[PDB]
Amino acid sequence: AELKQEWINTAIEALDKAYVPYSHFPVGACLVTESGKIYQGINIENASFGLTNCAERTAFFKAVSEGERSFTHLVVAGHTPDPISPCGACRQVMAEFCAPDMPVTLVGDNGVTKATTVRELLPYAFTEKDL
Amino acid sequence: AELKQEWINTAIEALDKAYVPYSHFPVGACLVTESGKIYQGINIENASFGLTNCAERTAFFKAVSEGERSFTHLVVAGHTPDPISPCGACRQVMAEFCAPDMPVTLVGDNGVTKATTVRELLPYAFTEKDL
Amino acid sequence: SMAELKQEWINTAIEALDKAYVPYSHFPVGACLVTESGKIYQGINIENASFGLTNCAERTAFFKAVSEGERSFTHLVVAGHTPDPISPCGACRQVMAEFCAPDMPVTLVGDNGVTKATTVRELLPYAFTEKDL
Amino acid sequence: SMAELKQEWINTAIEALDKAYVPYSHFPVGACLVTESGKIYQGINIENASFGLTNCAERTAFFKAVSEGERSFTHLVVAGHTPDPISPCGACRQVMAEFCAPDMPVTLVGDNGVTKATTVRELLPYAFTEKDL
Ligand SMILES: [Zn+2]
Ligand SMILES: [Zn+2]
Ligand SMILES: [Zn+2]
Ligand SMILES: [Zn+2]
Repeated sequence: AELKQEWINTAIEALDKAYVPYSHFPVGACLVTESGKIYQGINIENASFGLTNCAERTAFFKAVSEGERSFTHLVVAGHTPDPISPCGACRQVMAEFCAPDMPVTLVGDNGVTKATTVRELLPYAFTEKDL
Repeated sequence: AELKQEWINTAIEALDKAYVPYSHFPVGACLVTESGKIYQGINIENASFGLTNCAERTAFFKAVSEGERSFTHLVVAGHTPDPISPCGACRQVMAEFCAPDMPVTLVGDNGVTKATTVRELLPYAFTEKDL
Repeated sequence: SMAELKQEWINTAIEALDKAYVPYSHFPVGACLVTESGKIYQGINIENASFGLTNCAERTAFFKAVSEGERSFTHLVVAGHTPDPISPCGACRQVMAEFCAPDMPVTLVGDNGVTKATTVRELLPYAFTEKDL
Repeated sequence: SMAELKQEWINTAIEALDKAYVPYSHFPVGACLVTESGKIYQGINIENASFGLTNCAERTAFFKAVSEGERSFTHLVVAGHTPDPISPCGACRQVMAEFCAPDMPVTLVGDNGVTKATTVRELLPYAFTEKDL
């Protein structure tokens, strides 16, 4: 799968921009469209923890608000010894908007990475089929 | 894996008790503790859709509020032609409280079932390790 | 008396502080939701390693009650280890508006016996409802 | 004038109604969040097949703005296709309290030009804050 350095940079650079005054645990994201346009995400906490929003979802909400519907890659980065794991809530938003086989790159500290896909992160994904 | 009919019944019976005035899409859950005690869950919607709570999480919140910390099975049921899929948010709550290999049974209409586990529904799960 | 019952509901909400699952914030919140039939449901906040999946004590109480078929609520008590009475967050206030009458009383509790009397409508003015869906 | 700028923010929030991702409720909500520097951020509600993962228009606007480093907000407009001015839900009100001054004005819009003037404090009285964490 294609992986551009600007996408890695976008997700890592977001770590310094996250709004995490309660966890001090920043997460950054780079969501790529078919046209090559990049959307950066950060996690954004709330004094009521349950209203916290993840970096991956921030990037999707940005892109989707600008009318983007065709996504080709997602990079997620953390200050973690192994590649950062997206939480299950984010995996469900990725399934809403991405193809099962759309590539995902997970990044940690000191250059560690893990290559995966939407389907491998959320197998047997719930969809709108039966609503 | 052990599977008792009362657990299937508990999840299916919950379908008639769900609070789903907006989707009319009921989901039911049966969460089993080590002691054999059963906790039933229903999905519970809100006029602001984002405040909706899933049946699986309702069962965990019930059990955890009573001090339960040892879970041995989860059944989830829907009025669906294939076994109901837990959403990614629920999968993340299951990972908070359950062993990776704890069995999960998914049920649909006309007796269709799917046997899986917490780890298979949420691979490479995010944990508190690096907070 | 209504004041004596309210003291027992306050005690239930305060006991919930010891039951909370808050390994990340270490900030417990307790709730006591009271039904028309006299049954009480105790709530705790329940955190998740992914903070956004945390559930508040008030919502835990409502989800417990609603899962048992309760639809008629008469009082809600919320307690924290706070110098002033604890404030319910906006998300909880929206779940209260889903299930409770606007004039339902809510009692907020802090440390050393401090309390504040309010209602669902006072906590969430001009509340969003299902009317236009 | 402040009233003329507010009309343009209202227009931005109303245009967002056409941009919303609401394939389940078919109930669009639009937002226009205004910064101290004059920059605006448009929000839409964005639903999910699992309803609980839906994000409101107001929060979409805040998450867009905060991700670009914005921390100083001067106005928020929220619009719906509603006969009375649309009400922000409690969850959105709590995110507004995280980032906005209590006296920040909020303009609520409905169909046929109906508006309601309020503030963050009026929408979320006795707001929960970080003070005790
Ligand atoms: Zn996440
Ligand atoms: Zn779920
Ligand atoms: Zn709350
Ligand atoms: Zn909202």
